[PDB]
Amino acid sequence: EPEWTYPRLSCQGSTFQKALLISPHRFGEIKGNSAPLIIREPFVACGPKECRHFALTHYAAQPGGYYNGTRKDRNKLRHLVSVKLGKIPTVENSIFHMAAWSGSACHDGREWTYIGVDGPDNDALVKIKYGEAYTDTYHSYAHNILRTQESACNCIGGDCYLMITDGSASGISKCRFLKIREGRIIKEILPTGRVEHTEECTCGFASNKTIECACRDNSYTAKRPFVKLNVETDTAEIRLMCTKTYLDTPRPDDGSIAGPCESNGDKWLGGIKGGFVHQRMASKIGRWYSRTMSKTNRMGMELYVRYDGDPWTDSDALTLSGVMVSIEEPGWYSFGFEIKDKKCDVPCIGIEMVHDGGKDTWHSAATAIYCLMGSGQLLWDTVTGVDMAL
Amino acid sequence: EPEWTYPRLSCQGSTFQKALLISPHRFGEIKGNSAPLIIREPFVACGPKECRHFALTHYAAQPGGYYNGTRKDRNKLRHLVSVKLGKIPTVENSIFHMAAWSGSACHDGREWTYIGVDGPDNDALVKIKYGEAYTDTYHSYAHNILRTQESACNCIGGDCYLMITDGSASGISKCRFLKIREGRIIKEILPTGRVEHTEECTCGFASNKTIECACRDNSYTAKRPFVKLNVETDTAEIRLMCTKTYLDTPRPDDGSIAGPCESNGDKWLGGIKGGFVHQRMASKIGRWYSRTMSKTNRMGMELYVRYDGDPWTDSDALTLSGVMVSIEEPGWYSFGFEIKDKKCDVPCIGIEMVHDGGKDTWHSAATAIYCLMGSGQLLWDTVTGVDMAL
Amino acid sequence: EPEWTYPRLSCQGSTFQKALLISPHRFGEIKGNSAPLIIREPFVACGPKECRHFALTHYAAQPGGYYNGTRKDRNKLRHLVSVKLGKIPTVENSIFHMAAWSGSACHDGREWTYIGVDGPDNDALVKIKYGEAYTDTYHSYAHNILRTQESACNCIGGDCYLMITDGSASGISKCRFLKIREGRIIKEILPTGRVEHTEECTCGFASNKTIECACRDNSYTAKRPFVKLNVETDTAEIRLMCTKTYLDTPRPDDGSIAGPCESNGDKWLGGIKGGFVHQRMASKIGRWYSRTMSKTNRMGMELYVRYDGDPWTDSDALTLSGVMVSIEEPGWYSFGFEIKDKKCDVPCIGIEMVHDGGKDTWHSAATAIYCLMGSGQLLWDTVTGVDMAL
Amino acid sequence: EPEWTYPRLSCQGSTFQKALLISPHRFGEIKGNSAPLIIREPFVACGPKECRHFALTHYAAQPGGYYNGTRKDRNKLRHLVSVKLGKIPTVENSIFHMAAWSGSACHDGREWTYIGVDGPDNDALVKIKYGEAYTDTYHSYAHNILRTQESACNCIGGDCYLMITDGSASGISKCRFLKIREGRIIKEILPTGRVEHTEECTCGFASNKTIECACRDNSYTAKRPFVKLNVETDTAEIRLMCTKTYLDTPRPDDGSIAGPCESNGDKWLGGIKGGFVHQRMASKIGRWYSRTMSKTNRMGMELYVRYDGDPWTDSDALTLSGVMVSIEEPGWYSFGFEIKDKKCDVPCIGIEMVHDGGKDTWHSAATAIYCLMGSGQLLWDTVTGVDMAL
Ligand SMILES: CC(=O)N[C@H]1[C@H]([C@H](O)[C@H](O)CO)O[C@H](P(=O)(O)O)C[C@@H]1O
Ligand SMILES: CC(=O)N[C@H]1[C@H]([C@H](O)[C@H](O)CO)O[C@H](P(=O)(O)O)C[C@@H]1O
Ligand SMILES: CC(=O)N[C@H]1[C@H]([C@H](O)[C@H](O)CO)O[C@H](P(=O)(O)O)C[C@@H]1O
Ligand SMILES: CC(=O)N[C@H]1[C@H]([C@H](O)[C@H](O)CO)O[C@H](P(=O)(O)O)C[C@@H]1O
Ligand SMILES: *[C@@H]1O[C@H](CO)[C@@H](O)[C@H](O)[C@H]1NC(C)=O
Ligand SMILES: *[C@@H]1O[C@H](CO)[C@@H](O)[C@H](O)[C@H]1NC(C)=O
Ligand SMILES: *[C@@H]1O[C@H](CO)[C@@H](O)[C@H](O)[C@H]1NC(C)=O
Ligand SMILES: *[C@@H]1O[C@H](CO)[C@@H](O)[C@H](O)[C@H]1NC(C)=O
Ligand SMILES: [Ca+2]
Ligand SMILES: [Ca+2]
Ligand SMILES: [Ca+2]
Ligand SMILES: [Ca+2]
Ligand SMILES: [Ca+2]
Repeated sequence: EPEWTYPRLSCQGSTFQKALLISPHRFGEIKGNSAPLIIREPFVACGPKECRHFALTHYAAQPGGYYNGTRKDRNKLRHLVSVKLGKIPTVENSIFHMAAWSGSACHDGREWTYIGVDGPDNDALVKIKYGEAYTDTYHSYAHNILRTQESACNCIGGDCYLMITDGSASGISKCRFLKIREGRIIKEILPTGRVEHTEECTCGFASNKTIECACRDNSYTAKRPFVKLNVETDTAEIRLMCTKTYLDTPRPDDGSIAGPCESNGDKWLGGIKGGFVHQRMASKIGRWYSRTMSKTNRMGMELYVRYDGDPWTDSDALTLSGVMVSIEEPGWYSFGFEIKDKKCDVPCIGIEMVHDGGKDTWHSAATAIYCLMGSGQLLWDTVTGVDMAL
Repeated sequence: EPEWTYPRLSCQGSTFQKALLISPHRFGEIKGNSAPLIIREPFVACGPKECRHFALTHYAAQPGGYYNGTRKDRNKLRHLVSVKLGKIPTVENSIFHMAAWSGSACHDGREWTYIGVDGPDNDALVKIKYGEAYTDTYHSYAHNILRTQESACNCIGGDCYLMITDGSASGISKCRFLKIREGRIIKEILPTGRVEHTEECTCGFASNKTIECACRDNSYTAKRPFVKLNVETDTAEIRLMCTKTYLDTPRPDDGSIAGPCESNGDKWLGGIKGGFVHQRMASKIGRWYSRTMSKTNRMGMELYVRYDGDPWTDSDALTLSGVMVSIEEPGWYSFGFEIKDKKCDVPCIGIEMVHDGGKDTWHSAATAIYCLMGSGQLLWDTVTGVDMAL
Repeated sequence: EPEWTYPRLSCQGSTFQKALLISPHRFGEIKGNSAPLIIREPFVACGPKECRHFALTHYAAQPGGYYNGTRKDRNKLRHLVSVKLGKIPTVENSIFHMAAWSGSACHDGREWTYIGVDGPDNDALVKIKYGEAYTDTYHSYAHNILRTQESACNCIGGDCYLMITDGSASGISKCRFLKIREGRIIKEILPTGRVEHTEECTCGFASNKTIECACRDNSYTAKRPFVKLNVETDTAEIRLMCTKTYLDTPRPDDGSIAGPCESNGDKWLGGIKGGFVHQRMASKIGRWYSRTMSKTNRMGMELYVRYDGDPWTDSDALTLSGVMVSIEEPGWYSFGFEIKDKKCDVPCIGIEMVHDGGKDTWHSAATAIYCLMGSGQLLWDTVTGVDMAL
Repeated sequence: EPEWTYPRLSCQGSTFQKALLISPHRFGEIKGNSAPLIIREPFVACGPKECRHFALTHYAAQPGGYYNGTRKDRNKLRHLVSVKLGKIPTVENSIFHMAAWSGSACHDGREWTYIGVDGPDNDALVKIKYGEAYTDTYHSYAHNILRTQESACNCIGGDCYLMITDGSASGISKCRFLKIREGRIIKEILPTGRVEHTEECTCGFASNKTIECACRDNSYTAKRPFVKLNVETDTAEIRLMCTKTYLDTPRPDDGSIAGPCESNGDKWLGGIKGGFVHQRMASKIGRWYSRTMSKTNRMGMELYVRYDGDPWTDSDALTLSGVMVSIEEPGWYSFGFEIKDKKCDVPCIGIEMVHDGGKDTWHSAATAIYCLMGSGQLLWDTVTGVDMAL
């Protein structure tokens, strides 16, 4: 049998560089002959010998006739789909995994675990598939839109950790973590700390004993909730990030939130899922983050890094590393993932570039990928090249 | 060599939940650039490492110009086709197995067995393919439209059991079972009991010694014929189901048929293939069924369960478990199948949702899948999302 | 390494039955969204674990704009292409093997051998590819359109035999056979007997020591040239078939050619490649043939069988076995091939059904397949279902 | 683990012959239903069991709406893509490897190495991918459009050699060679000799100790720079080819450049990447080259051969071997590659046939392949068959 997967030391590098752009709508012209799927919330998850590009589709293509409702978030048509990283997600190239309006996926070194949530809002359901089999489900506990990550889950030794949350977008949404093995929930983990609102966590391995996540708090602050989950004891604690470099959107000027680390500041109602990925060295730990260039709008995307320290307590500003997407371009959700190289892991940040043209036309997205490679400074940005009027 | 397949104990679960929807016609708009095939009578059959989604196509696509005749059942163009479960059955994604206007398929743990019937009505022919080779055939015995299951066949130890029938849709159609091994018929089985009319059986393993099937009687009753085939002796007996919860369509009010179990009641001419799948426990046996919400029309689909007892004699009503498809939606054929998980089998029910718009336009279908997963109550229904006018 | 392939005994059966229809032009409507390739001269060749459907394309699709010249036979655009048997040969599904306006292919149990002829008419060239590598070539010897089989080549123990010919369509075209091993010509074989005109041979194994072929004589007779190639000595002899059942098209009434077996009769200028496949039994040898229903036109196709005897000397009429294609349908080239089953070989006959609508529109073909299966009589015919005006 | 790859002796042959034509735009008609990608700079690279056809796409298809800018060379949309040799490079068939406006790729016998350059002109970046992982990068040293080969890199024992260059198209562009192993740069090689301008080298193994390349000098001569890289010492020297048969375009009459081998002659500003491939014999060494038929324009393509001698010093004219593409047809870039046969290597020359119709329409290319096969003389030329107005 294939051995289980474990996080390794990251590959040598000191900078991220532009790697790949998946812009399916460059082939959606009325005049063309292609069938790109209408998606949102894309992410990437890799196994030992291949990366898959997942997304939640509206079960419709461009060109097409089912544009009405593609801006709506939850419905009975949404499905979690995927293609091998590098292929254009078309009607024919995609595989439909399950019905879901919220998802996640990960590989334990032996098989794929697909997570998808659906069901009525007041009683949603987390469904789990292992390979080709439907294995387990989890019920809503706050009866207000149970939902999950929108990024990869994290496995170690055959145990995969996943964040789920339930609650009001504008109130309390206390999250929990699920310990899954071979498609079945073996443990339920209730976190400690600042818990009032945690959603859309982007998690990763900081080491073999700790999983860290940068999340979204949709109602109380522009500071991102940060999770430390001890895999050894299966205990999690959450505290807000202390950096002057607020990573949520919308947000106020940097360092404008006065008070100790724990101070929420103004509500700044709303948020965005943020990119976060680890760079593990024998001695150091690099934490890479991404945020929109606009404090108010989903445009642009900047890279930031920060070595060592403690996110829960360091107030210091993060170090700008580069502009991945300019303000003229869409900068929506971002996520982190790692590519498995021969003897080391490669950290990457993916970016969702949504083509928004209103409620009267289609609504979909491109996915730009940036990975740690070589040294130097980040050289080039990403554009989608799509004219929504074609 | 790979070992043969045997039924195992079902996976832990106490409820079915919405799993997947294959709606190819969401990409058939005149405006689109896709080629979904025109099909009917879909089913699913799984091997140890993959499920295939089979159907009988009219060898035509939407958009297209061969809509005339797609409502006709038998012709010289129909073919048995398949895609891996999860892929949209398009012109290019499908594999054409053989010419057939009635089919079945199953995997013995080593190879695929494709069954397809064609030939003139008065002298049809059951043809058998094993992998890439045409291996055997079976002739018509009643000379009135020989036909088969329209669902998976069942294998154990390399022996696959298949139901075939021959006879008048409005009269006697006595069925037989064929014992096949490696593509060749090794035995012919003539059942005992109530035999006047049995067709379109949905069979499954109740254990390693018994195969049970819920069938359709098209001319004498709204009660479904139920088969018990002893794999050990190769003997089969048939008796009608005694439940007050009549599973055929059309049908009369529940429990309206007076008399002992054997009473047919009024003719209620016509029928529908029904879903039926087993849930095997160490001590118990769960029997899951599906039927249309309308007593008269092919709309809606309800799930029902019943633990233990004897179908041939228990008059008790089945226990409603959920609405998989509302009355506003099409509820046509349904079938059962099982997904092979690492150490247990997963029972599922598939539903054919036909887009019927008359004899002047195309006629095709979506396939909704529900599988046993987790506990609780069934949460959400399925809709096709197709506007036949696009 | 995989062992080499050898002919085995055929599988049990006493009749051919309709198996499969590949009609790509059912998806070529102006209104559709497909891309079937424009082809002619299709054939099938099988390895141990898969059959491939080959053809010579005009490097154009329907719908499209390169219909002018698709009725022309040789040009610089033609290519030998293939798909796995069962897939529709589309622009994307096909693999382009090499430039050729005449082809052949076969598998030795380890790898594929692709044969393709191209080059100017007065100095054509047989090119040989083994797997992904171009291995050998053969020059024109009569400088008048060197060409090959248009059906599978035959391998035994790693040695593959192929018929090539050169000469005037209306005069002498003496054929030769090439002994190839691992992509390179190891021997050249010059046949004895009646050699004035042999082309488009359909060859097969009658046993482990003899390869027999039914060929076409385009200028001197309506009787088909018949080859007996002794694999042991690498010697070939050719004599005309003596049957009253003339297998070429055009042809005169049956048994109308007076004189001994060797008499050519009237010229009946022209011909057609004919189907021919062996049924090997421990004691007997069945020879199956196919010919058009019309003596003058390429419409319809009949099956015939003949057990034992000697084709070179038996004048007896062949035994009609069935109508595979009615006179209302196109009956062009036919070929034979064998499917490898677990422990026996399955003989099949393929039929080219060309959609001819003149020099002003596209010109392409469907492929119908009939294989030996079960017993009884041949039940059903094949139709293409294509309306050339769509 | 699979053993590393090493150059072997070439397969027996004495001539090149027409092998294959990949003309994706034969399926790009407004009327068609296909999606060929818009590309330029195609090349081929083979592993032990498969060849891949690479190219730099403009991330647009025909028919489509993104033709403006497809004649521009560098931008943020270009990507290195590939298909298995033989498949039409369509939107769905292609795999997108990375963002790059200049590329190269090669296989070491265990894995694929993808090279792609992008970034701003004054600070471009060579990025390296090994399999699915981004492994290394290389910075610009002359800050004037760092770029690479546009043909396969060359591996031996797990070490792959690649040419990169930097500098003014109209001035000095001193090249360097990178020694890469498993995706990471292990050595940097600075060549000796005539170094003022070397770009777009077409390299190959002349033996296990020497890699030779025919390159382009865009500003000082119509004579091609020729590299001899000793793999044993990792030292490279460059000198101009001495042949009277000038291989660049534009160029003056043959032998019109007076003076010793080293004389540049007139500037003849501009160039073209040229085909070059080795034919290794136990005693001899054949060097095959290709050049446009027109001295001034990119039309036509001729083959030339030359056995033994020393390119740096032999003034003798090369021996014309054939016309692969006539003057009526486009003859743009050409490259060499080798197919791995069972026990020998097969040398081939690929040709880029660009469909140029101005800056107001699409700009893309066909790829014709010629390989060493059999003996005799080169028989047939290649045409694209594309009408740019459809
Ligand atoms: C399960 C779900 O509905 N997720 C949706 C979330 C959700 O509103 C917030 O997490 C608050 O709970 O909103 C985002 P957006 O509009 O901010 O892009 C789109 C998601 O599809
Ligand atoms: C072989 C065949 O013809 N099967 C057809 C059956 C058949 O009429 C009944 O089983 C009675 O024999 O009807 C159904 P339906 O119209 O009820 O959906 C469609 C099937 O294609
Ligand atoms: C190599 C070649 O040209 N083959 C062609 C042959 C050829 O004329 C005859 O064999 C006489 O040599 O004709 C047939 P058809 O028109 O009879 O269908 C079409 C083939 O493409
Ligand atoms: C990296 C790059 O820009 N390469 C381009 C080169 C380049 O100008 C010359 O090598 C001079 O440096 O030109 C060619 P062309 O127009 O001659 O076909 C097209 C290439 O895309
Ligand atoms: C995690 O543990 C495994 C051994 O159990 C080891 O091979 C791997 O390198 C460890 N990861 C880190 C970051 O040390
Ligand atoms: C059927 O028999 C096999 C052993 O022959 C066993 O492994 C399997 O679990 C049995 N099935 C059931 C339901 O007991
Ligand atoms: C041909 O020879 C091989 C052994 O060399 C044998 O297995 C095969 O059955 C033979 N074929 C026939 C028709 O006897
Ligand atoms: C290169 O070296 C390997 C052994 O290291 C050998 O097998 C191969 O044939 C050599 N190549 C040539 C051209 O001699
Ligand atoms: Ca917020
Ligand atoms: Ca396709
Ligand atoms: Ca009934
Ligand atoms: Ca003739
Ligand atoms: Ca020059």
